[PDB]
Amino acid sequence: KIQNFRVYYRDSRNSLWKGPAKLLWKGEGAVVIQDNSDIKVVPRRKAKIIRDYGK
Amino acid sequence: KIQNFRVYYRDSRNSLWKGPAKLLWKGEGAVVIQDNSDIKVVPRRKAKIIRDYGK
Repeated sequence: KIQNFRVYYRDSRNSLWKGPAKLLWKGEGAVVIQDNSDIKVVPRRKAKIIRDYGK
Repeated sequence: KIQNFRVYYRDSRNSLWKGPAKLLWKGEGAVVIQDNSDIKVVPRRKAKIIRDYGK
């Protein structure tokens, strides 16, 4: 969509940021994302939801 | 919600119907649900979204 949100996220195996992933849904303390076709569920604290704030 | 949507689903752990689960989100050919605190992602074909027809 136009908001063009991008999600950077953490996995439990590596203390590394992965992404940009597509934002599918937020709620119940989690963020549902999509990365390389895989649908993932990440806790809110492990997701950075980025947007272009300029336009 | 008076419709009282609940989800019956099939997962990869065991070959049968589980639920009722809470419906969190639908899209990208999947259904995001919550059951016994666990947030799960199930393909649409493996989810039965049920509602009250009597009341």
